[PDB]
Parts: sequence; structure tokens; C-alpha cells
Amino acid sequence: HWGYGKHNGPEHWHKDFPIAKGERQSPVDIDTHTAKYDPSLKPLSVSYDQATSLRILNNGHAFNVEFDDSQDKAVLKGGPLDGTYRLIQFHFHWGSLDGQGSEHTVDKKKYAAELHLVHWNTKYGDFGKAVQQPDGLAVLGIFLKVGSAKPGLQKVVDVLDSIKTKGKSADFTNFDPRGLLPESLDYWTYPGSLTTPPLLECVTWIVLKEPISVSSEQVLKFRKLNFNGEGEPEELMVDNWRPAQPLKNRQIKASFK
Ligand SMILES: NS(=O)(=O)c1ccc(CCN(Cc2ccc3ccccc3c2)C(=O)CN(CCC(=O)O)CCc2ccccc2)cc1
Ligand SMILES: [Zn+2]
Repeated sequence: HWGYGKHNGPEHWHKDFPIAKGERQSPVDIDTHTAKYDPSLKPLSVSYDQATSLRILNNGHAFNVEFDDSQDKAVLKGGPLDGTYRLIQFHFHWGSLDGQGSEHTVDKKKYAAELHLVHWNTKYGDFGKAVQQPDGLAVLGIFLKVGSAKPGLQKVVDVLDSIKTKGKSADFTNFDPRGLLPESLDYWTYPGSLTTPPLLECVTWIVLKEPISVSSEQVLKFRKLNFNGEGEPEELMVDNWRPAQPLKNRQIKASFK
């Protein structure tokens, strides 16, 4: 099955998922001089005050912090979006070294990691329906660079030892995702896809310009996770990122001058 190794990694995915070579694949390089300011874009509205986190899961590709999305509790609206998008989960992609790990790049720069806050358009009723629609999902992407610690990340870091291997989960209630945001909500936006199989072209990407800083100790703990299940030879969960894909006939728009 698909993964991030030499024999099952991103260059192989197209054999099982031919949309990997499609017309609106993600991630992409954000060329900051070619992205055009769109004065028509609204400010993002990130309304996470009522978020209800439930569980954290190692799924063998990353770890997901899952939320109660049975009601409009934590939602993303505004910006390029029409309607209301409910937060279902967040996860990260990261590298084996600080110089790689992000999926999007900025003028070819790779960050140490990238946070994806995944939301689905409530007009489609459930996430599985939403992923079949060109406007079904909105993923808020936030870059991580290594420097000072991010206090709001530490509760995530400290539970990772309890979910070291594929298929392990742990209770993860009362986590506030507002503690993972940078100060500014300036962003780039473009139409794209899921960055893992099935690579469905259902995502409005909203990538924040301002990275958050995390400490070396925090990211080192990400890199102690395992792709493998318990009782299997250890394969460190590192470099779980897809590289930039062709932009093709797309425009990246900036919310800011
Ligand atoms: N990096 S990213 O771009 O942000 C990014 C990349 C990938 C994803 C996830 C895609 N994903 C796999 C999937 C999704 C759809 C598929 C459709 C057909 C065939 C295979 C598929 C595989 C799921 O969410 C699986 N969920 C089950 C795992 C769980 O519940 O833990 C379905 C949840 C669900 C909810 C309601 C109805 C049905 C399903 C998100 C973000
Ligand atoms: Zn992701």
C-alpha cells in the first residue's frame, strides 16, 4: 500500500490513484512574486472558541487530532469560501531534518513542518460527500519553523509517546486549536487536492503567510513516532510530505499586499 518509502512513495501513487497527475493537485510551490493580491478576498473567520477535541490517532501516515464535527462548533468561513466549513481534524507533515518537511513551499523554501486544519463544507452533509465535490473541503495550512517553543503545541507533543505506533489512539479532550495559530491571518489561496491518496480534487487551500515557531525538542518528538504498528520493526515517522506538484492552469491569490 501507499506510503512515503522508496518503493511506495509519492512517485508511485499515480499507479493506484491516477488523479495524482491531475489538473489541480496539491501541494504547490507558492511563488510570492507571481501570486496576485485579490482585494475581493475577505478576511478569514476562524471561529474555534467552541471546538471540542476528542481523540488523537496515529494512522500510520501522520497523527490526527479529531474533533466533534456533529454540530457547528469550530468553523472556518470567509476568505475565499462560500458557506460554512466545519473542523474535523488537524495533522502535520514533517521532515527528518529541519530543512524539509512542509508540503507547500514558498519561493522553493521548505519549512520544517506544516499543520493542516481540515474542514468540510456543511452544505454536503458529511465529510465523505464533501470530498466528492470541488468545493467540499477547506484546509488551513500553517508552516512550522524551528526556533522558540510553541506553548500551545506542547499538549500534543506530550501525548505522542502514548500513540507511538500505527493504530494507537488516546483520549485528547479539551485541546484548544487556537493555540496553534500565528498572529496574522494573511494568506494565499488556490484550488487543489488532498495531498495523500485518494488525492481527490476537492480542497480550497488557504495557506497562512506567517509561520509558527516550534522548538527543536518539540519537532524531535514528532520524529520519534513510528509508521509501523506495534511489534513490527521500527520505521520512524519522518518525511511524510508530498513534494510540490505542477501548478498547471491555476492562479494563487494573496489576501494581502
Ligand atoms: N493532507 S490533507 O490534504 O490535509 C488530507 C489528506 C487526506 C485526508 C483524509 C481522507 N481520508 C481517507 C479517504 C477519504 C475518502 C475516500 C473516498 C474513497 C476512497 C478512499 C477514501 C479515503 C479520510 O478522511 C478517511 N476517513 C476515515 C478515517 C478516520 O475516520 O479516521 C473518512 C471519514 C468519513 C467521514 C464521513 C463519511 C465517510 C468518510 C484529509 C486531509
Ligand atoms: Zn495534510
